[PDB]
Amino acid sequence: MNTLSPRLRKAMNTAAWAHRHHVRKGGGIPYVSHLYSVMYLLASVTNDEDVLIAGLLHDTLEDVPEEYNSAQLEADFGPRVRELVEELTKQPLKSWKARADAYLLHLSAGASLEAVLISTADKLHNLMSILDDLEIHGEDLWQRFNAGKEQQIWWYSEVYQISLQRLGFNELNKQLGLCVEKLLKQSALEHHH
Amino acid sequence: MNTLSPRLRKAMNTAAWAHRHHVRKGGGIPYVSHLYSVMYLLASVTNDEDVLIAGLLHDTLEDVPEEYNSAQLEADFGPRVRELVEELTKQPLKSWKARADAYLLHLSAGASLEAVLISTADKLHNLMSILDDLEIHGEDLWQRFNAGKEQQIWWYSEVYQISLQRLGFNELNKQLGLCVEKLLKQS
Ligand SMILES: [Mg+2]
Ligand SMILES: [Mg+2]
Repeated sequence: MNTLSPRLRKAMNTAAWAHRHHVRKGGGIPYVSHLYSVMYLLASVTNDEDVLIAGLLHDTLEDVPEEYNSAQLEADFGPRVRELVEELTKQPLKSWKARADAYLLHLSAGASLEAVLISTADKLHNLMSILDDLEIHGEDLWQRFNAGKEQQIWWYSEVYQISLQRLGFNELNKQLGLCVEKLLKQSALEHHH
Repeated sequence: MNTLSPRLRKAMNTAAWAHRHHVRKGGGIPYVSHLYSVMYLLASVTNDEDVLIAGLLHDTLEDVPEEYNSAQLEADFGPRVRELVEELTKQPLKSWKARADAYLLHLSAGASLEAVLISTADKLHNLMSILDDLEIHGEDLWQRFNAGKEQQIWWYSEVYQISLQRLGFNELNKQLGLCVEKLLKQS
């Protein structure tokens, strides 16, 4: 497990700071809970501090660029961390499915193995959170999201297949696959009613 | 290394929410950065989920009890996690040295080994943060705290020695000792 170095402490502080008034969609839980969960998941599978730092700051440029920009990111953590975070950026397309399609194509060919790993921890924590919220809110939960039940099932299963083809059976892929099969039992439970 | 279970995810969310308007002394960094750092340090030394959960929520009752109280804590995470967090309660004394003295006496005899471990991760992250700020701001930083340089050196070295006598050597103890020697070389 990586030690909490001054550079890793600085990244924890920066992620909490940049996302200080950022809250997760659907509730009042501060967004940093997701960023540290992603870092914690990555810590179990990598010893590369740049990967833990890019996991902490992967959403800064897309969600809070007014608080923390790419020049700030590079001056604080170097160009490899900036490159890592910038590989996960979306194509500026109107359509959700056109953005998802391009991200998936990049993940299968183009994205580095480190960017695929960060993306796997990110999607795994997002699916873990959806599963938690399904137990609380049921089938009514899909309203707070930009893509419905069948689009979500497609998204997570495609991310899982691509992640498994690129990285193999690591701890994040063993867990993401388990989550995908749980999401399918929840769609089965919805239809069973 | 513990898996991110639904109960551990709930504790991460609860710690971030309860401390959403809580900031670390001296700046604008949200306090959850410290709570998460303490949990991360504990994860390297324990597989007891109650200890990781008490590390995440150790400051809720003392710093933000209006957001999260002991009944909420027990209903969400059980009475063992509540007991763990309540062992790390600092007595309400007007003197800093009277508050420190009582905490140290409890840590050496009374506190459970799990509470001693949480306290070690907490003090280690606090000293890591002070050392980081000393490299940035220099000697003028000693004015910022409620206890001066010599009182801080006493505090961290006493916590380190008590922690060693109770737990033996562990990764947290070791790192805390390294931090205490850094604090001394800069004096
Ligand atoms: Mg994310
Ligand atoms: Mg503390």
